[PDB]
Amino acid sequence: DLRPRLGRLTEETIDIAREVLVEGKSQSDVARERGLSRQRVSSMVKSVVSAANEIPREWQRVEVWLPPNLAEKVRQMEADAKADVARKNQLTDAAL
Amino acid sequence: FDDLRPRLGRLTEETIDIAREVLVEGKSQSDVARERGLSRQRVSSMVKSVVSAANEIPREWQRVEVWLPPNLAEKVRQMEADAKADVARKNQL
DNA sequence: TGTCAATAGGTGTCAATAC
DNA sequence: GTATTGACACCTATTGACA
Repeated sequence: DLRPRLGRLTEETIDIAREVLVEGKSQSDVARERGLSRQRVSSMVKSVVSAANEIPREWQRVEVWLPPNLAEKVRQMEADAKADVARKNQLTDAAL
Repeated sequence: FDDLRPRLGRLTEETIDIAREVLVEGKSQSDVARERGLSRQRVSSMVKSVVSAANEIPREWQRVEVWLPPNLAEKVRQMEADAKADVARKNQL
Protein backbone atom coordinates (compact mmCIF):
# COMPACT_ATOMS: atom_id res chain seq x y z
CA ASP A 1 0.00 0.00 0.00
CA LEU A 2 2.86 2.36 -1.04
CA ARG A 3 5.06 2.57 1.97
CA PRO A 4 7.70 5.26 1.39
CA ARG A 5 11.06 3.56 0.95
CA LEU A 6 13.05 5.34 3.65
CA GLY A 7 10.30 4.50 6.14
CA ARG A 8 10.47 0.75 5.47
CA LEU A 9 14.20 0.46 6.22
CA THR A 10 15.19 -0.55 9.73
CA GLU A 11 16.69 1.92 12.18
CA GLU A 12 19.92 -0.07 11.90
CA THR A 13 20.08 0.17 8.09
CA ILE A 14 19.67 3.95 8.32
CA ASP A 15 22.54 3.95 10.83
CA ILE A 16 24.97 2.01 8.60
CA ALA A 17 23.90 4.36 5.81
CA ARG A 18 24.67 7.41 7.96
CA GLU A 19 28.15 6.13 8.82
CA VAL A 20 28.99 5.82 5.12
CA LEU A 21 27.17 8.90 3.81
CA VAL A 22 27.20 11.45 6.65
CA GLU A 23 30.37 10.24 8.40
CA GLY A 24 32.47 9.21 5.40
CA LYS A 25 33.40 5.83 6.88
CA SER A 26 34.32 3.13 4.38
CA GLN A 27 31.67 0.56 3.51
CA SER A 28 33.97 -2.41 4.13
CA ASP A 29 35.07 -0.91 7.45
CA VAL A 30 31.43 -0.51 8.48
CA ALA A 31 30.81 -4.08 7.29
CA ARG A 32 33.59 -5.55 9.43
CA GLU A 33 32.69 -3.27 12.35
CA ARG A 34 29.14 -4.67 12.18
CA GLY A 35 29.76 -8.30 11.21
CA LEU A 36 28.00 -8.05 7.84
CA SER A 37 29.01 -8.81 4.30
CA ARG A 38 30.26 -5.87 2.28
CA GLN A 39 27.54 -6.71 -0.27
CA ARG A 40 24.88 -5.92 2.32
CA VAL A 41 26.42 -2.54 3.18
CA SER A 42 26.58 -1.64 -0.51
CA SER A 43 22.98 -2.79 -0.97
CA MET A 44 22.02 -0.81 2.15
CA VAL A 45 23.63 2.37 0.85
CA LYS A 46 22.01 2.00 -2.57
CA SER A 47 18.59 1.78 -0.89
CA VAL A 48 19.06 5.15 0.82
CA VAL A 49 20.85 6.76 -2.14
CA SER A 50 18.27 5.55 -4.67
CA ALA A 51 15.30 6.69 -2.58
CA ALA A 52 16.82 10.11 -1.82
CA ASN A 53 16.95 10.64 -5.60
CA GLU A 54 13.35 9.38 -6.02
CA ILE A 55 14.91 6.66 -8.19
CA PRO A 56 13.65 3.08 -8.61
CA ARG A 57 15.80 0.66 -6.64
CA GLU A 58 16.91 -1.36 -9.68
CA TRP A 59 18.38 1.66 -11.50
CA GLN A 60 22.18 1.66 -11.79
CA ARG A 61 24.31 4.80 -11.67
CA VAL A 62 26.53 5.25 -14.73
CA GLU A 63 29.54 7.52 -15.13
CA VAL A 64 30.90 7.58 -18.69
CA TRP A 65 32.63 10.05 -20.97
CA LEU A 66 30.99 10.62 -24.34
CA PRO A 67 31.03 12.96 -27.32
CA PRO A 68 28.69 15.94 -26.87
CA ASN A 69 26.44 14.45 -29.54
CA LEU A 70 26.09 11.18 -27.63
CA ALA A 71 26.33 12.93 -24.24
CA GLU A 72 23.22 15.08 -24.71
CA LYS A 73 21.16 12.08 -25.83
CA VAL A 74 21.98 10.18 -22.64
CA ARG A 75 21.19 13.26 -20.55
CA GLN A 76 17.82 13.37 -22.31
CA MET A 77 17.69 9.57 -21.99
CA GLU A 78 17.58 10.08 -18.23
CA ALA A 79 14.99 12.87 -18.29
CA ASP A 80 12.69 10.71 -20.42
CA ALA A 81 13.14 7.73 -18.09
CA LYS A 82 12.75 9.97 -15.04
CA ALA A 83 9.62 11.53 -16.56
CA ASP A 84 8.17 8.13 -17.48
CA VAL A 85 8.62 6.85 -13.92
CA ALA A 86 6.85 9.88 -12.42
CA ARG A 87 3.94 9.39 -14.81
CA LYS A 88 3.93 5.64 -14.12
CA ASN A 89 3.48 6.14 -10.38
CA GLN A 90 0.94 8.84 -11.26
CA LEU A 91 -1.50 6.81 -13.37
CA THR A 92 -0.68 3.10 -13.00
CA ASP A 93 -2.92 2.73 -9.95
CA ALA A 94 -5.63 4.79 -11.66
CA ALA A 95 -5.39 3.01 -15.04
CA LEU A 96 -6.50 -0.17 -13.22
CA PHE B 1 49.04 16.84 -18.00
CA ASP B 2 47.18 18.81 -15.34
CA ASP B 3 44.20 19.07 -17.71
CA LEU B 4 43.78 15.30 -17.29
CA ARG B 5 43.09 15.02 -13.53
CA PRO B 6 39.32 14.82 -14.31
CA ARG B 7 39.98 11.90 -16.70
CA LEU B 8 42.15 9.75 -14.41
CA GLY B 9 39.13 8.42 -12.56
CA ARG B 10 39.41 5.70 -9.92
CA LEU B 11 43.14 6.37 -9.48
CA THR B 12 45.15 7.58 -6.49
CA GLU B 13 46.86 10.85 -5.58
CA GLU B 14 50.32 9.30 -5.33
CA THR B 15 49.81 7.05 -8.36
CA ILE B 16 49.07 10.18 -10.39
CA ASP B 17 51.69 12.18 -8.49
CA ILE B 18 54.44 9.68 -9.33
CA ALA B 19 53.25 9.51 -12.94
CA ARG B 20 53.85 13.26 -13.12
CA GLU B 21 57.46 12.74 -12.01
CA VAL B 22 58.12 10.69 -15.16
CA LEU B 23 55.96 12.56 -17.69
CA VAL B 24 56.18 16.14 -16.34
CA GLU B 25 59.27 16.26 -14.12
CA GLY B 26 60.91 13.84 -16.57
CA LYS B 27 62.55 11.85 -13.78
CA SER B 28 63.79 8.30 -14.32
CA GLN B 29 61.27 5.47 -14.03
CA SER B 30 63.58 3.03 -12.25
CA ASP B 31 64.78 5.72 -9.81
CA VAL B 32 61.38 6.80 -8.49
CA ALA B 33 60.73 3.10 -7.86
CA ARG B 34 63.80 3.16 -5.63
CA GLU B 35 62.64 6.40 -3.96
CA ARG B 36 58.91 5.84 -3.42
CA GLY B 37 59.59 2.26 -2.26
CA LEU B 38 58.07 0.52 -5.29
CA SER B 39 59.24 -2.05 -7.77
CA ARG B 40 59.92 -0.85 -11.30
CA GLN B 41 57.22 -2.92 -13.01
CA ARG B 42 54.75 -1.12 -10.74
CA VAL B 43 55.77 2.42 -11.71
CA SER B 44 55.80 1.33 -15.36
CA SER B 45 52.18 0.16 -15.18
CA MET B 46 51.25 3.40 -13.41
CA VAL B 47 52.83 5.34 -16.27
CA LYS B 48 51.18 3.21 -18.97
CA SER B 49 47.85 3.69 -17.18
CA VAL B 50 47.89 7.50 -16.93
CA VAL B 51 49.17 7.68 -20.52
CA SER B 52 46.58 5.28 -21.95
CA ALA B 53 43.99 7.45 -20.20
CA ALA B 54 45.01 10.50 -22.26
CA ASN B 55 45.20 8.76 -25.65
CA GLU B 56 41.80 7.06 -25.20
CA ILE B 57 39.47 9.97 -24.29
CA PRO B 58 39.50 13.09 -26.51
CA ARG B 59 39.40 16.17 -24.30
CA GLU B 60 36.39 17.53 -26.21
CA TRP B 61 34.29 14.76 -24.63
CA GLN B 62 32.01 15.31 -21.64
CA ARG B 63 31.71 13.59 -18.27
CA VAL B 64 28.22 12.06 -18.04
CA GLU B 65 26.89 11.00 -14.63
CA VAL B 66 23.41 9.57 -14.81
CA TRP B 67 20.95 7.13 -13.17
CA LEU B 68 19.35 4.68 -15.60
CA PRO B 69 17.36 1.45 -15.71
CA PRO B 70 19.64 -1.57 -16.13
CA ASN B 71 19.07 -2.24 -19.85
CA LEU B 72 19.56 1.40 -20.88
CA ALA B 73 22.44 1.65 -18.37
CA GLU B 74 24.35 -1.09 -20.20
CA LYS B 75 23.45 0.56 -23.51
CA VAL B 76 25.15 3.78 -22.37
CA ARG B 77 28.09 1.70 -21.14
CA GLN B 78 28.17 -0.05 -24.51
CA MET B 79 27.94 3.37 -26.18
CA GLU B 80 31.15 4.44 -24.47
CA ALA B 81 32.84 1.22 -25.60
CA ASP B 82 31.97 1.91 -29.24
CA ALA B 83 32.98 5.57 -28.96
CA LYS B 84 36.23 4.67 -27.19
CA ALA B 85 36.88 1.96 -29.80
CA ASP B 86 36.37 4.06 -32.94
CA VAL B 87 38.63 6.67 -31.32
CA ALA B 88 41.36 4.01 -31.08
CA ARG B 89 41.61 3.41 -34.84
CA LYS B 90 41.72 7.15 -35.52
CA ASN B 91 44.67 7.38 -33.12
CA GLN B 92 46.25 4.15 -34.39
CA LEU B 93 45.77 4.91 -38.10
C1' DT C 1 67.80 2.04 -18.98
C1' DG C 2 61.15 -0.68 -19.32
C1' DT C 3 57.91 -3.73 -21.14
C1' DC C 4 54.95 -7.87 -21.22
C1' DA C 5 52.69 -11.18 -18.39
C1' DA C 6 50.83 -13.83 -14.88
C1' DT C 7 49.37 -13.30 -10.41
C1' DA C 8 46.84 -11.54 -6.26
C1' DG C 9 44.48 -9.06 -2.24
C1' DG C 10 41.00 -5.03 -1.20
C1' DT C 11 36.79 -2.72 -2.46
C1' DG C 12 32.58 -1.87 -4.54
C1' DT C 13 28.87 -3.41 -7.57
C1' DC C 14 25.65 -6.63 -10.04
C1' DA C 15 23.67 -11.03 -9.75
C1' DA C 16 21.24 -14.93 -7.84
C1' DT C 17 19.40 -16.67 -3.91
C1' DA C 18 17.00 -17.47 0.71
C1' DC C 19 13.54 -16.36 4.60
C1' DG D 1 12.41 -5.92 4.14
C1' DT D 2 16.35 -8.84 6.30
C1' DA D 3 20.81 -11.45 4.62
C1' DT D 4 24.21 -14.70 2.13
C1' DT D 5 27.99 -16.14 -1.68
C1' DG D 6 29.77 -16.00 -6.60
C1' DA D 7 31.70 -13.12 -10.05
C1' DC D 8 33.81 -9.30 -11.92
C1' DA D 9 36.11 -4.77 -12.75
C1' DC D 10 39.11 -1.51 -11.57
C1' DC D 11 42.21 -0.53 -8.04
C1' DT D 12 46.58 -1.66 -5.35
C1' DA D 13 50.74 -4.77 -5.74
C1' DT D 14 54.33 -8.65 -6.52
C1' DT D 15 57.97 -11.43 -9.43
C1' DG D 16 59.45 -13.85 -13.70
C1' DA D 17 61.29 -12.91 -18.12
C1' DC D 18 62.14 -11.08 -21.64
C1' DA D 19 63.83 -6.61 -24.43
